[PDB]
Amino acid sequence: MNSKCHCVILNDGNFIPVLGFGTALPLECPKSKAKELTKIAIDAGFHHFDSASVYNTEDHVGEAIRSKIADGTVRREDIFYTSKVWCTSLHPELVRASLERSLQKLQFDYVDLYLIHYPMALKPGEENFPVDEHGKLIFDRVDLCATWEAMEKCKDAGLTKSIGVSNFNYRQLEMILNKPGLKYKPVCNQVECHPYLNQMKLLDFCKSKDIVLVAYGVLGTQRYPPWVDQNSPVLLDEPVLGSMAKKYNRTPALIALRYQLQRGIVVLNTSLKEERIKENMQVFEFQLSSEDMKVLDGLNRNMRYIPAAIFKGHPNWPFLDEY
Ligand SMILES: NC(=O)c1ccc[n+]([C@@H]2O[C@H](COP(=O)([O-])OP(=O)(O)OC[C@H]3O[C@@H](n4cnc5c(N)ncnc54)[C@H](OP(=O)(O)O)[C@@H]3O)[C@@H](O)[C@H]2O)c1
Ligand SMILES: CC[C@H](c1ccc(O)cc1)[C@@H](CC)c1ccc(O)cc1
Repeated sequence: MNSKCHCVILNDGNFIPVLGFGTALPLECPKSKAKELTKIAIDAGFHHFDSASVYNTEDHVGEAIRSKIADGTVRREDIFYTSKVWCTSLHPELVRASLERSLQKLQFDYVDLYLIHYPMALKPGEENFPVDEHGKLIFDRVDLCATWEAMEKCKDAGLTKSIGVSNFNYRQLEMILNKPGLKYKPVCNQVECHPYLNQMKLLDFCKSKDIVLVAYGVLGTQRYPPWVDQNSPVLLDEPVLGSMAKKYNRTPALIALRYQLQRGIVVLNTSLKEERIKENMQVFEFQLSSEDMKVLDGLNRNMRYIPAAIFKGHPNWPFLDEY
């Protein structure tokens, strides 16, 4: 990666881009819609792309990236691609198999970043959401420190450049950091973060340990009806964001994106609309003042759009602890 990019530096020396395009879809979409969106996102100037085994969009995004290489738009070296091991493959002996399957889907030699998607394990098998006859998920038990050693060996094997974690709390990060024989710290903790749920304490902690916070739900989430209470307020309808957008001559979404960049957060975003995808690149164009930043800090109301309620009975459920 060209050190010239709008990047930050991870604690293992590698460059990220601070703005990433997410490749989880709305549930009505054909997975193949990810190819079209990725090509557009490239053309608009995105070079960091967030995915997961579980989105089922990896083959499609990889194909988009390969055509943009074929036709001279990008090089592999200038793309930052993220995948995530899902809850069904957290067992140490299952982690590397899952990475190698993703690499086969993508026709890639390596991913740039590989995350534990949740600190919670589920029953192994091809089905991602194994449930019982009452419609409840079948939990499993894992040693997360041993999952982590397997993540480490994936990095030593050159299958991923970097490793870290997602949807971990303070205590779960601490478990990894204090682990005997620890070879590599996690480079990041990927978590939900916006105006409404600003993660100040989790963020402060991550920085003290050289861990980059990567934010999803930056624009209030895609509101996936399985996962998002449809009575939650719509973030972008917040009157404070509309009035600030008017002040800066920019949009509510652009205000929410910029707020996070100035806090040292790496931001993800998804849109289905080409014009919104170009619009979001305008985040590098303006500065929010120190006092407007404080005004946005004031929106914090502990509104969690994605509490992963179906996992609520799990011993390792991350969202009970204060942070
Ligand atoms: N690690 C995890 O657990 C996790 C969980 C959820 C998501 N993610 C990742 O985060 C990515 C982002 O997804 P998200 O669900 O969190 O959504 P988000 O980025 O908060 O986006 C929410 C909504 O913003 C709208 N939007 C985008 N640009 C806009 C603009 N300029 N003006 C007005 N509206 C705009 C989009 O609607 P339109 O399509 O109609 O424009 C979209 O539905 C995913 O693709 C995925 O990579 C990770
Ligand atoms: C992120 C979007 C996704 C999801 C992913 C991770 C989560 O912690 C919650 C929800 C939902 C459920 C799989 C989804 C839908 C379509 C898609 O292509 C990807 C993810």
